[PDB]
Amino acid sequence: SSSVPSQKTYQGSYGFRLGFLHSGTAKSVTCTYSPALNKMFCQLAKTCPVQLWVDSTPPPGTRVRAMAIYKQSQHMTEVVRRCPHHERCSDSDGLAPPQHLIRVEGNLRVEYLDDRNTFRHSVVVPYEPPEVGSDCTTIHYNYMCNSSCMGGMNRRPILTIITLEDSSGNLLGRNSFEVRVCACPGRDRRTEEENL
Amino acid sequence: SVPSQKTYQGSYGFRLGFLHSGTAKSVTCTYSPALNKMFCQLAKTCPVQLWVDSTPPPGTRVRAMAIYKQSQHMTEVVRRCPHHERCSDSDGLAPPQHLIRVEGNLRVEYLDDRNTFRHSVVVPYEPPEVGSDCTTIHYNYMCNSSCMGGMNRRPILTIITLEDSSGNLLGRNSFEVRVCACPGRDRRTEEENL
Amino acid sequence: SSVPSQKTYQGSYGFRLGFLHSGTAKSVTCTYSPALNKMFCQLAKTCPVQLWVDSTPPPGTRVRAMAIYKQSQHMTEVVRRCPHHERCSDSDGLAPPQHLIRVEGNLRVEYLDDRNTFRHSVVVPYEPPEVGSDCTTIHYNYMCNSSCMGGMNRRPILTIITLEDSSGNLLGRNSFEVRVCACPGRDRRTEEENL
DNA sequence: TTTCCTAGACTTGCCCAATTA
DNA sequence: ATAATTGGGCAAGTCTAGGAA
Ligand SMILES: [Zn+2]
Ligand SMILES: [Zn+2]
Ligand SMILES: [Zn+2]
Repeated sequence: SSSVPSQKTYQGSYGFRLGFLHSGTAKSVTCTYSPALNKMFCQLAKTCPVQLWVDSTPPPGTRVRAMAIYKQSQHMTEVVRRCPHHERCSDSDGLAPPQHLIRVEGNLRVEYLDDRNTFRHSVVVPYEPPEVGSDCTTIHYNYMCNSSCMGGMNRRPILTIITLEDSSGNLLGRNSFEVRVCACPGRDRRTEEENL
Repeated sequence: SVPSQKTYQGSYGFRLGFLHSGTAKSVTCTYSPALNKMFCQLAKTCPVQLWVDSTPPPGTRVRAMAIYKQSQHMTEVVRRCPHHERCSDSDGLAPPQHLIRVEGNLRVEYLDDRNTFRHSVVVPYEPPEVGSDCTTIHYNYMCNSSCMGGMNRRPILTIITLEDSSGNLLGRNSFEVRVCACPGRDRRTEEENL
Repeated sequence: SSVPSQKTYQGSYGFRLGFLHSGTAKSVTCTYSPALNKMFCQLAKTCPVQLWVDSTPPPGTRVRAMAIYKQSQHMTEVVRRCPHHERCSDSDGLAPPQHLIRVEGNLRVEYLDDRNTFRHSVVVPYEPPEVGSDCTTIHYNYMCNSSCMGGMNRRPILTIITLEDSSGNLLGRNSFEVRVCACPGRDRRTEEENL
């Protein structure tokens, strides 16, 4: 079938695992993750921290890349991108390309790719060790379009694929989580878990 | 211009074969002998077998192209719907406007005819391997038949064309195709129909 | 031409017109009525016309189409698109915006405008029927609804299809009525019923 | 001549639940 | 448990006949 980006979990030689903040579902939450759903709920354009767990430090030049792909097989060949309303928004942080759904916050070494071959979008940052006195590395992502954006994701489930790659682009590890960009993350999360 | 769906089992005796898929609900690809219709899912493998009576010369290429089955619509270049085209992906070769792609063939070529704008994918004709009887081409349909803005629910014909390095028609075949979710349930049904 | 003749003349080549076969469905964009010898269709869509012949007209031959009002009282007036529709429909670099009738799918179209009669025509080159075909097909588009106030204004038109030579001398001639509308099928179904 | 309707019955993707191995 | 595959069924969305202003 038409090839699509790989999404299988691979801890790699460095024991790469992804972590998240345990925020709860109170009404004030801006980003909340559900361990039972392996799903992150976040508000549009707000901070979404993502934790990198490693058992041994990766080599130097190590990069961390994120990519969104549709969860359903029937839509996997579709490149996740912002709806037209959104790409057209003046919400540029000056670094990200207007069509990318995923941005990286507060990292001037941030890099964006428009795959020449797959048309696929992604964001990379250099991998940093955990801030001394720290257990893991944190990355602040932002999702720039809502799940309900007709014309975009349109209510379809998206996965965020986090890849650990050497300076040459080789795969060192991969992990993933589903995401839902919506106005009320606490409410939505509670509910979807309410269903189980 | 415009292209024919006129069989030309030619001087080589060109014929197409299809696998025996089964009718589960949502089978990936399935062909209906009675209907002469392929029923597949978007982006899924659509195997099409090439059978000749005699090996064609070298330079021979295979071309695929779609057309609306219906009279009026035959003039409308068949292409991907706006949405899918906009959010298209690719494989380093396939252009975003093409509906039909060829899977696993690093020698594939994609054409948008300058004078018809008509789109097509052509691969070289490869004689079957020693001990084989036919040659398979795997195709993928990039939009469902019901893609509003595209297929808009209208029937298409895939027309395979054997041709020489020159572009001369050496042979011709066709099949209708229905890209849908659930090719299984839909072939049964459209059979039940008779 | 003040008002070109619309008389049928198969002439030396056995020139005939052919038409597709669809019923009165709403979903039927274009539809020909043999009884009414009228063709209904809807704005901007495909109008397939079958060019039958008994004798193969020589290379260079041409097929010109022209609309004329049907009523005598309207005959001398040129059929043109309304001013509205005229300020947009110009897509397909060959078709001038005023022309009501266009042909699609032919690199060689040639639009006319009698400099002395102001009538608008779409010319094409005669072409033999497809290898295993018994007729050549032309794809016509009617650029305005017969409704266009300011355009056809509810007035019936006739399309005269002529076979002519490189010089433009007439060879054969047919014609038929056209009704550009809103969901054509019914109109025929009905047009055929008062009958 | 268009424009509304009123539904009903399909068309058709995709949910969910059972079920495989 | 655990993923993949499947079949049941559904409901958003389509076009219908059809009468009406
Ligand atoms: Zn959006
Ligand atoms: Zn599509
Ligand atoms: Zn008009």
